Amino acid sequence: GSSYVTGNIQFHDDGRIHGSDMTSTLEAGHTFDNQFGGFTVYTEFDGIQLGKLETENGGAGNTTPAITVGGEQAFNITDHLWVAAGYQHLFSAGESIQYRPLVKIGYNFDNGISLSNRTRAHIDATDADAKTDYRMDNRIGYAMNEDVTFSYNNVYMIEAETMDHELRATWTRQGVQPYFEFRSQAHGAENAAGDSLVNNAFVFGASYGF
Amino acid sequence: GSSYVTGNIQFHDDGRIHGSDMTSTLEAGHTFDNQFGGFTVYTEFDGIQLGKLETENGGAGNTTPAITVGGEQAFNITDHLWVAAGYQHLFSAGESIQYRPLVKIGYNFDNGISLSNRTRAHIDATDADAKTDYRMDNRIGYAMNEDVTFSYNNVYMIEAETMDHELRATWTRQGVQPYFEFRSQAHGAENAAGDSLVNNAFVFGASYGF
Ligand SMILES: CCCCCCCCOCCOCCOCCOCCO
Ligand SMILES: CCCCCCCCOCCOCCOCCOCCO
Ligand SMILES: CCCCCCCCOCCOCCOCCOCCO
Ligand SMILES: CCCCCCCCOCCOCCOCCOCCO
Ligand code: NA
Repeated sequence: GSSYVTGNIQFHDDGRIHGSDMTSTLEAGHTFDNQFGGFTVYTEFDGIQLGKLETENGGAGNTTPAITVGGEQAFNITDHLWVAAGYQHLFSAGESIQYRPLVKIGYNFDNGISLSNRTRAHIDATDADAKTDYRMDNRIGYAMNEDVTFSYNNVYMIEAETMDHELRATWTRQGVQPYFEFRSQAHGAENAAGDSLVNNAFVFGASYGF
Repeated sequence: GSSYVTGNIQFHDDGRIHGSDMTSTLEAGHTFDNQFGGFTVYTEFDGIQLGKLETENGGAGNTTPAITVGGEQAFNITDHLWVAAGYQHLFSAGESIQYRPLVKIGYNFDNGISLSNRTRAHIDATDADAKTDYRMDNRIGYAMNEDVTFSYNNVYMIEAETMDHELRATWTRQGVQPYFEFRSQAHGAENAAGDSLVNNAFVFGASYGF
């Protein structure tokens, strides 16, 4: 068994999709051990607003944070080919926002390359009765040595047709493992006037396993 | 050298002062050891809204969280008597709210009783030019054994004449140390119509030092 915390600070060069120029995401979870692999539970506070509100021209303004609670069970198919299934639930301001079942598959090469997909349904639980969307996170990671891992993660929303590029460098030292990440977000998103909501985030973060 | 995280979930029976029926406060910091003692830098997210929004009758409604960054130097004067001093900056949504210089004093007894005071000034940093108030935290704590520690903490604002009460039990197990706390807050606070704003909260939290 093991617990873990992770989180970050995000500086946004536009900030409208987040509603603020500075946000934070924090997450804490625990992996119970069974023989299939691990069963992990977790909670994520997403979208905490720190910086100047962005309220005009498509900005989201003063939001309430995205609270996720989630469980996931992973399975090793081979020693290097694994899959998982799990469920996330999205709450916000005391309400159910979405049902989010998810599935994952990935493969880990000996040379330090690893590949993985997460496909996550976004099923509205609110009255807006919105169309179900599907988030895909496709990630390639390179652990060049035991001291640094590099990663590119593509975020794609199938229906909205929006795309995020995420590039990360992680100092995988013993103990707290800080990381820097550049996110090029919201490619495809537009405001009412048809202007681009593209956002660049500089992200400073850290993870710790115990 | 030591790092630490702490955090809680707060369930409120009147969530008006918080704007919400459920909130969280979260905190992380590190202590560097020097000659005088511990120098600790930290950040706190106070007031993350998780529950149904309270907007009527003086409720704060959709707030932005209270962000503290701070630094404190502690001095072990005797093996039992310590003092500390430092500075906290409070901002919210990209705007400095208060300058918060602070001092601390406490005594730890061998029988496991400990007493402490923190006095923190609340200097208005906005254009409102509000009279500087002073916050006292007067805590008594008892470590009955290595498993459970109880504490009482009185919170008092000198000028506003408001008072909080904090009763806490902490499971000091090895690893993540969870805690229950009952809070009765905002004694002396009134909305515009003169009604008491008193809030009672059930608080579940956890901490980890490393
Ligand atoms: C009990 C609720 C748990 C929800 C998530 C756990 C959060 C624990 O970390 C608190 C961090 O305090 C905020 C400072 O942000 C720093 C960003 O870097 C990541 C911290 O590991
Ligand atoms: C139609 C647009 C959909 C976007 C797909 C772009 C994918 C580019 O990302 C590169 C990294 O992808 C890693 C591989 O994806 C998962 C492979 O895992 C399978 C291993 O068995
Ligand atoms: C606790 C904030 C400072 C970080 C730890 C260093 C000081 C440890 O000794 C202080 C003794 O207790 C006084 C703390 O009063 C409550 C602090 O609440 C945290 C947010 O400011
Ligand atoms: C003289 C009557 C004035 C009472 C109204 C204001 C009360 C504010 O003071 C609260 C202090 O009460 C002591 C709290 O006990 C905490 C024990 O630990 C303190 C160790 O320093
Ligand atoms: Na808000």
